[PDB]
Amino acid sequence: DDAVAIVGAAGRFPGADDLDTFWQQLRAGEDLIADYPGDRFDGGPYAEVVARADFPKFAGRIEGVDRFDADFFHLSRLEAELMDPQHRLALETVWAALENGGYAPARLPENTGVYFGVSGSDYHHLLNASGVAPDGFTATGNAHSMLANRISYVLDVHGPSEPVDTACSSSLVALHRAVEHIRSGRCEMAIAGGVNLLLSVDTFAATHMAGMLSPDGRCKTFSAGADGYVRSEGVAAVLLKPLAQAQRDGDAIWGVVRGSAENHGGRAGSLTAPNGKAQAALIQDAMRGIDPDSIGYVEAHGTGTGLGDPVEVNALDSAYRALRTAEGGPPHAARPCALGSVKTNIGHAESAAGLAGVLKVLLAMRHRELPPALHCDRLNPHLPLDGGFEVVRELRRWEPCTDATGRPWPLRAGVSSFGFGGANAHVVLEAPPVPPAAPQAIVLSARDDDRLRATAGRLRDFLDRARRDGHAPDLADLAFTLQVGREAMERRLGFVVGSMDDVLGTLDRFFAGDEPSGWHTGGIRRGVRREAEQAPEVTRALHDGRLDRVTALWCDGAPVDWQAMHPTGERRAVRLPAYPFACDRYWVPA
Amino acid sequence: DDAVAIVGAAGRFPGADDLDTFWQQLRAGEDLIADYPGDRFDGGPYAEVVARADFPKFAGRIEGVDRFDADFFHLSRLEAELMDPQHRLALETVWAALENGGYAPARLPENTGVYFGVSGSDYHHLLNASGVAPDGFTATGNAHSMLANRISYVLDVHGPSEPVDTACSSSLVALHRAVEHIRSGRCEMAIAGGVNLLLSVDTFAATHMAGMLSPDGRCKTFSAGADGYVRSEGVAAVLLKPLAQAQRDGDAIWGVVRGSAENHGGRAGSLTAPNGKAQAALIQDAMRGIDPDSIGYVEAHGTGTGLGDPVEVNALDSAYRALRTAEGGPPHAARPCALGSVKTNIGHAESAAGLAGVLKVLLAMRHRELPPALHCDRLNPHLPLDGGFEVVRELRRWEPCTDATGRPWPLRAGVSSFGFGGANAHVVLEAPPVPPAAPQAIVLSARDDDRLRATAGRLRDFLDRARRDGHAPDLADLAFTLQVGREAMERRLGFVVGSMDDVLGTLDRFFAGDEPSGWHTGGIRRGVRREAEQAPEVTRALHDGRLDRVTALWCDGAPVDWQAMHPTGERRAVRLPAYPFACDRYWVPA
Ligand SMILES: [Cl-]
Ligand SMILES: [Cl-]
Repeated sequence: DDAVAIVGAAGRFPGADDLDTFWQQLRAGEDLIADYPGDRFDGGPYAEVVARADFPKFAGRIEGVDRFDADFFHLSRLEAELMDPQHRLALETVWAALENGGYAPARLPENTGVYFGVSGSDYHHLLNASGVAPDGFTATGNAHSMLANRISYVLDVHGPSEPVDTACSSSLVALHRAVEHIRSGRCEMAIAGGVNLLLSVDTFAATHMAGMLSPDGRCKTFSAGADGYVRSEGVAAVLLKPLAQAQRDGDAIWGVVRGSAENHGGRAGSLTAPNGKAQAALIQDAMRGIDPDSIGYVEAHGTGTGLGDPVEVNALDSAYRALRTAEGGPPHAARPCALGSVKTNIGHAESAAGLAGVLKVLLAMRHRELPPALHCDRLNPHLPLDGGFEVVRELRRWEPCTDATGRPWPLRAGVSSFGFGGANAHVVLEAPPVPPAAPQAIVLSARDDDRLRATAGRLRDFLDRARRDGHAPDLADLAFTLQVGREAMERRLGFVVGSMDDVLGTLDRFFAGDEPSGWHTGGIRRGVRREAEQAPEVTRALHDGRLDRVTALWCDGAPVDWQAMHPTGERRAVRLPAYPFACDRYWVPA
Repeated sequence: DDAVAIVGAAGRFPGADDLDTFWQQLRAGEDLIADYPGDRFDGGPYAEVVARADFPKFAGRIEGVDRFDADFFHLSRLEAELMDPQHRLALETVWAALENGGYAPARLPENTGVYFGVSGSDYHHLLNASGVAPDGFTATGNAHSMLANRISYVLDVHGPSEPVDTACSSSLVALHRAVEHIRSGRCEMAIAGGVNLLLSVDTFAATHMAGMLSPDGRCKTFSAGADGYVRSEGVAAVLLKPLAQAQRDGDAIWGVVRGSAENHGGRAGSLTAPNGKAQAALIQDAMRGIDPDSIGYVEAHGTGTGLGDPVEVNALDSAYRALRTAEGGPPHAARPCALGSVKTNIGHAESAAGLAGVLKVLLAMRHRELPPALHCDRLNPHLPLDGGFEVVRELRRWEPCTDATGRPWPLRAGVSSFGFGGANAHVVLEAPPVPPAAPQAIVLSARDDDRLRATAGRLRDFLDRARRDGHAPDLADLAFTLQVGREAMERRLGFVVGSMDDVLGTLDRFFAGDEPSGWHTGGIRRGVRREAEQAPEVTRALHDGRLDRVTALWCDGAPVDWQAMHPTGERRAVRLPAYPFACDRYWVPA
């Protein structure tokens, strides 16, 4: 009887390795398209297999695509080297989202679903073209099913585990499928994600022949000179949970999914032609119950193809128009709804394209701002003259829509995503609800001591830029999140504070490599126990109020039941930095 | 408030090109595993790329994998040559199921969903290994999304269109996803299918290294000497519709889906190890509400791996045992439930494996018989001694289970399917309900005149073996199905009968190539109009009762509204032979 909260998020896109960087770039009107391939293939001969190919040499690229923390997931160098980098970045980003939402694997319900969009097997082609004989790891390393299932394996969850391949709309359909299963009760929480990586020539060449790649490698969405798109890399995941449940548990909500629909184009004239009447039917379906005067922004699919862009925008107009009419509202809108597309910034990330859209909107919601569209100085002549939709070409404050009586809705927005095979999805998002109005144990951990210093360092840094700006987390909330929002790993750090410069000071000294002065250090090595167990000594150490002893016990491996301590109603989760995954290189073997 | 009917079906498996042949072979205890590759690659050099590889050289193969009617779907030889044979056989088999269920595309609701399981891109590897430069058709011809979307494009439907990749369980999950969407109202009818074709070395070699292929290439499921499995080709589709709606419309029901569940293994010890406690949880989930004393047969996943088989069977025991207990029934079963696996006949068809299971069961239901399991003379020592489940090693009549009072349930059965990544689905099927207790227009059509003679011929043949056995269709029902269950194509035949030797005689003379004597001939060539239109002349020709004139008008292209004629309550659909697709060869280009 309620909607689905987005409670955690992560992404890597051209130029940005985290969502905070991404948003910064969108806001500045940064164009992040670069050259293809770059140093990607320079190790072997495949480098000029690329140079000989026909297509326009551009892409939005992720830096460090060959990098992966294989020890984190306990993998052979060999198992990792034959593993599609798409699976590798999926793992890391999914983990990142989990942490950002404040979820250690053991906090997840056992029926957590996993729906991850993915389209290409570029790497597997790359292996073959390099002469790499088959191994048992190759099959595992390259089946799309494994992308999803390996995640469910890593997290020990038992909800449905599916790759989604609807081409260019895969990740939006993911989000939709996850929402279905949450609304239906099959899942209590779910992970929806998408990934796309450009690791071979095959699709580049083919798309070019199709006449779909623009000669200057830009997605000039809405422009008059739109003439194709440019492929991009990207990876994203979001953690999902029923809104009501998420409010009681004090999760940090990014946004709410109010509506959501998918459909297929049917016979559209050609296999890969856009179908406006289907795109309309879709939106009306997702906007069922929602007031269209209530939508403030639409993140359009917006490939920047000369045909696709006006079709989409006319279909959108046609749909909101149909919607207004149904409820007795006047034929034309009260004011122009804003319109845009992240593809002008980062290009067309295909399987990851949908969620790039979603995250842009959620970020815009956070900062109550709409970023500029790019290459869009001269608008397209086939966009509607009727003034129903405005393209945002100018960084503006995002003011809320407002009712007839004058009531203001929460910020709302639509996102579209259309596969080149005719599979379409559309999501309607809403801004998160306003959250309503003692010594603590600080607990860190990583795999290596090196990674522990790393975690502590980045925590120090984040914590004080959040005081030089006053956005400091509440202490018990910070401690709460480090306790339950993090997997307790092999190497452990722990200590006890009463204030937060107590925190910041203790971190600065550990990083600088001092011998302990009131902090503790511990270790171990070698399923997921979601059961609540607590060591007999810890149980009565807590009885006394000797926090520090608990902390030091926890470091040499004493099981603790952290959620037992806090008022089960009170605590709220906090967005801290994610794990500093090692930058080990795993590429094609020799 | 009801279950989902299976209203149409088709399949191609090792040795059998239709379901009637399939069943025949299962009943006889035929082992259809052959050698790999065969003449498949003999055209080029890839033939001894295979010979040099390591794996045991066996597979269940489909004959005529390079064959396809590309003109039927209006395709370039070039577009078809770069098109994954998996997409090609999908198209043809989906079409076959549609016809078998008595559905022309125009009889489908516009929100028909399409969920098709598929795992490998073997062909795309084959193209690259042959040196085939990329084309725009390659990308389209090999993306998994296209497999599904091209079908929605061909049928002009707008429900969700998805490939499903959960590895070895893909097609069972398909069936499950389609059922979800029917039960939820998103779809009014849906198509679930699966396909698997062995067109490259890559997966063969890899699986072998994994130690999963048996040295003698047989799935010796339940045997004591089970030591691996053998890969198989296969393609299947089923048409789905809400039971109630299907009864009012008098569709020919294959079976009912009573329950259905999917889940994932989570952490099972290794990525590809079976997880009994998950397999149990799954079954209990799907069997929710169903009485386990009510199940007569289980088509087990049954790979014939030494470990997997007992695990599955113990998990099954553990589950039914848990079920019985919940309702106050005695600890042990009233009588042993039968157990089996089509994999002993046809091997392990991977993505198509699930539906092979389903269709076997539906066929067994039709004929009220259970076929023998194979290579199973000496049972596995880790199967339960408790007598809960019996392996059928002997062709037996399938007698119904029966209540305590003595009431007999309809025949019921369970089917399992477990992906090697940990994604599991389980379906519970139930036998179809017992169907309760004038001149007609006979109408045929094909693309070519050659294909028309073909259709007429096979119709003659089927119709009289169905009288030499007395299984003749009712005439108006036969005519009804040819009218509305068939796409009206380019070349047309029509005539009017009062009896069925009138039918059989008129077909015999047309086939033999006589000049017409009371039959008509017509043609045309060059979206799907689900609208009911009817030419002004036809409208009043019907007013008169001049059937023949309608028939002859319909041949030169006069639109007819056939469902307007019949009592909209009365008519029932009939299983006739499907379209005789041309056997044109489309393989790797030079
Ligand atoms: Cl812990
Ligand atoms: Cl017609």
